[PDB]
Amino acid sequence: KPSRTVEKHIKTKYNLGNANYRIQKELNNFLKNPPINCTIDVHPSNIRIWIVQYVGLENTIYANEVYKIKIIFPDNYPLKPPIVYFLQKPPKHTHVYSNGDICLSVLGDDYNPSLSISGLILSIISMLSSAKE
Repeated sequence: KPSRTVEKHIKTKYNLGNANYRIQKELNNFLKNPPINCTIDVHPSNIRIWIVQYVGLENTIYANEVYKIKIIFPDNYPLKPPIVYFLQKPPKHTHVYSNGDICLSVLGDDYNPSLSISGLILSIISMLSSAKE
């Protein structure tokens, strides 16, 4: 269970039925099972906002190029998927756009409440590993 931990929202007790609860549960799993080459940091005073930083896998056309992926958990998460996309300076990839949007079924038409954030992000990481450009 890598990743250490900067500041804890892990402490705060969230109502055993609210959206934050599930989000907190998702954070802990993220710290315990980090997607390869990613680190994390959540907004202080707002557990709904996360920013993951992914350092390109050496064995890929993205080797050593640091990229950031923001995650916004809406009001009705996990019923409504989390809003996920790359931040300032997206990676030039087939399914990634200038604004950072990500064309991935999982983030929209194939998403279901049970998907894990660490998993969404890991899916994104493997998407980056493929082809050239």
